[PDB]
Amino acid sequence: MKEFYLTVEQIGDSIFERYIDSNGRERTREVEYKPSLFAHCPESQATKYFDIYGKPCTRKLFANMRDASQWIKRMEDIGLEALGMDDFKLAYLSDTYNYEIKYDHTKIRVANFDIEVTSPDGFPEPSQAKHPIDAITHYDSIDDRFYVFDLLNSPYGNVEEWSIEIAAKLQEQGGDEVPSEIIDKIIYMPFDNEKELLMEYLNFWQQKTPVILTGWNVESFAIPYVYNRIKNIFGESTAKRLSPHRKTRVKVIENMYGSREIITLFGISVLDYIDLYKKFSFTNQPSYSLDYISEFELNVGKLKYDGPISKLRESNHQRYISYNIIAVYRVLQIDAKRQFINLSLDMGYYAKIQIQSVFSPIKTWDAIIFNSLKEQNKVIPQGRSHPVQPYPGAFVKEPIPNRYKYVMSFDLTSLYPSIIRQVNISPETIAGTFKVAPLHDYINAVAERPSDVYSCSPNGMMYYKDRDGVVPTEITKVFNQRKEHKGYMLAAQRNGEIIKEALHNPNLSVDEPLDVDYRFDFSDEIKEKIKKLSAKSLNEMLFRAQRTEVAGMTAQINRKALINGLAGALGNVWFRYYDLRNATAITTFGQMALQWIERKVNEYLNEVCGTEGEAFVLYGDTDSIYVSADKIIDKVGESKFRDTNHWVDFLDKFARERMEPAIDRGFREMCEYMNNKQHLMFMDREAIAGPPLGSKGIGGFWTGKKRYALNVWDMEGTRYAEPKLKIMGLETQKSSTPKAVQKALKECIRRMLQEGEESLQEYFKEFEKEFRQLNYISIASVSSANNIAKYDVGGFPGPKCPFHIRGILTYNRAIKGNIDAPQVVEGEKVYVLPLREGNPFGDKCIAWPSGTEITDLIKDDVLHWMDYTVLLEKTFIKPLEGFTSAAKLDYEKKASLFDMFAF
DNA sequence: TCAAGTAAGCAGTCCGCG
DNA sequence: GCGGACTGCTTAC
Ligand SMILES: O=c1ccn([C@H]2C[C@H](O)[C@@H](COP(=O)(O)NP(=O)(O)OP(=O)(O)O)O2)c(=O)[nH]1
Ligand SMILES: [Mg+2]
Repeated sequence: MKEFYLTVEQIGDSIFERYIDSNGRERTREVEYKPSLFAHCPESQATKYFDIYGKPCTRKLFANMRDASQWIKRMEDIGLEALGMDDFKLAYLSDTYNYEIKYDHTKIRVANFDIEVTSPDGFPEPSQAKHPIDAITHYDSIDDRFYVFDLLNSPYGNVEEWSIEIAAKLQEQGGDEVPSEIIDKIIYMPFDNEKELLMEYLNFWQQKTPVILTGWNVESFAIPYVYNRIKNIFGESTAKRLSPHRKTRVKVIENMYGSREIITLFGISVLDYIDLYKKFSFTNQPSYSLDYISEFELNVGKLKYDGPISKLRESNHQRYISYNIIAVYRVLQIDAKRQFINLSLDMGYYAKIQIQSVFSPIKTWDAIIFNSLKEQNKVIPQGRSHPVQPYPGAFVKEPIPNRYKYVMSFDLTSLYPSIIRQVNISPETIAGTFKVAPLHDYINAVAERPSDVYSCSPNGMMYYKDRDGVVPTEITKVFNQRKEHKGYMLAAQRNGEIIKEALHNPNLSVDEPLDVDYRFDFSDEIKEKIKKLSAKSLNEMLFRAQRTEVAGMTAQINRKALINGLAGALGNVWFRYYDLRNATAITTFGQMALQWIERKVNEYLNEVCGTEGEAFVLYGDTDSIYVSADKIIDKVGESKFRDTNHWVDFLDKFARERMEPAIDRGFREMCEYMNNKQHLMFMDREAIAGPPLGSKGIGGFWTGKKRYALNVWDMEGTRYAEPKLKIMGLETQKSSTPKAVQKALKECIRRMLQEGEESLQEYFKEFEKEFRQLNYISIASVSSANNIAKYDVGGFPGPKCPFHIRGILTYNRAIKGNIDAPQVVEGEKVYVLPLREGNPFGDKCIAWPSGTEITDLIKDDVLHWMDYTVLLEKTFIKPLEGFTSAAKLDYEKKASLFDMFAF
């Protein structure tokens, strides 16, 4: 096999690399790497190295990396550009792995761990590490074993050994219900004291040194706690054994309103799963506790236990350890589903960066572009300092608030990357400028043609057409990967609907799920076999199809995020290729494209309908248009359709055979108008939406920009067994909206779109009557909480104090002096409830840490004083009033009337 | 919330609006 | 009480 790196670091004048050799073995080496950098030189000087603008460069080879860094400094002193890759380890990787890396994940040691620390005086701060570590569970991917380190003797209590027998039993049997599939994979090690525990953990770490290190909050808690605890007990040299190169650094991470410390372990790649999740999941969660996320992702129940965690070890050490084990397994289960580790490895090895650099789109693209240019003996420019400047973005059309019965949407394929490719936007392809007219003039095709030589954007930029720029070339490669995975995702989605249909008529039999590849549309043979399967087998197949879809989603959406990130990086001052000319060339072209095609679609439909000056495009945002299809349906007459699926087929055919060819013609003309390099504006049908045939449903509505709902029957070729609500921006979609309120508002919307006004009125009446019975957590609002201190004046709200912050201050006064009460954490999220006048808390609201039950110290009083009236008005009625007013209907029945008497 | 971008909505404070 | 100037937070894209 070809070799591949595991980790790389620069330590002084040495590169330290861990790698897998040609025989599949892990090895480590220290290389006295001599870096090269470049300076411009005279033409009369024969060279093979040229900068991206074709200017000749001389290569300077340095005796060592320190000399190279010093030369860069002196070049700044002189006032001359120092060209080349200044991050020497990336240059090292480029030289050492000068080929497309094929990695073998089975050879990479991925460690997943979690620790427990009993603390009787509040949250145990990792920077102090003053309490014993009393449990560590460490899963190793190569061994496929959970290694459990259990402290039996501590100043906070001496306990008996954990029992694997009781751990396996059902909770109804008094057990901990540790999943049976991992019971045989646990290796349990009890310790008589903490020094022995930690010395053994370090010896173990030396034998099985993680390459990828993950877990939940490991970067902010577990890692620094272990490091600092060992440092406190044994000293610095021992703690540094956590690094394979015995090198660590305290890293200060700054944010707008403060900073925190982490520990960098040279030679390890830490990928904290909470951060992988936040980056790759495309969720915004009301809480990021492992229990909350596990429930959301896996539908597992939260780990139950009596009393506070600070007393759990002494009261129930059995459960304490079992829950530490389960915590590690939960992260493994989330990854089995989401596959974020796989994704990180793919991206990291593709770019040739430290794996943890996947968190930085700028570092990722810097490396991809550097490797691409290096292959042509080209030399990258030096990064420069730029002042931050705002610049313009996408166009969003103002919709007329209203119901919209039949709607068809269209959207451009990966817009910004396609614009980069079409126009040929790149640092080195800038050809010049042209005198710009008002955007309106280009949209209406009355401005004079920008250029008859170069490819243009309506921001005034021109680009070469003789050769692709490095940005277009490299963005295309990642786009093509994204396209492949999106294909698998959609097939799995379509396959899912096939199974859902079959689940309506399952066979009464005992059988097994079919062995199929869900990434490809089911063949006729498979479909025939599916109709003869039991419900048990069908549901298992559905689960597998959905997991396949999720894997496809992870792979496709995050590759799209990467290429969108390149477009955005052009507008970030820290990017080597930062250039507002290029950033704005993309966004401005996007604004034109959207409004150009709005005009073309309107013109086309006015022609087909024999109307004039009517607006068929009701809305658009960035790269999508929404088209009213009422008139199209009406030309046939709703009476001629057999069922809902019949008119859906009709619209699907109309979009593909009539509208899309017209759309293509429009964009081809725009391409010629801008003299672009390649036509890549590909816009096809996305959604088909409308009410169920014969119903009083309204189909859809808009309240304003970025706020709408549609009853969708077909989404990009996936025909749904049951209609699916597409709701964007509305309160149902916001993590700040109470859980039970999201549910209720969604049902109100469903009834509006599918059933009509009377159905909505019936549901509203019921919810209003019963909502006071809802669990307090399900009706609490949620908010991030920043700058708590700023608004704290003697424990009371200062001027302009935000409502959620006021709630936190109320909470803080209520638990004052209690060292065991949960503390609100600056920057994290809280639940918020309004309080009735005259309450003992002394203010109109209270807030506590999100994802948790409010402390028993005050719970009863909070429950007693909750202001249900205010809660309902703010979170439910106000938003519903917005939906219904926009849709021109009433959630409460109006005077009959027509009572007229009895009945 | 360390880590590519902009557009734009709603809640809430403060306070004018004769 | 509504709504502009402002902050804070959250979406869509
Ligand atoms: O996080 C984002 C999202 C979108 N955008 C821009 C770029 C993107 O091309 C455009 C449209 O975004 P979408 O992801 O909604 N769709 P896109 O057209 O990029 O891909 P596709 O439609 O093929 O899924 O908005 C960003 O810059 N950052
Ligand atoms: Mg698109």
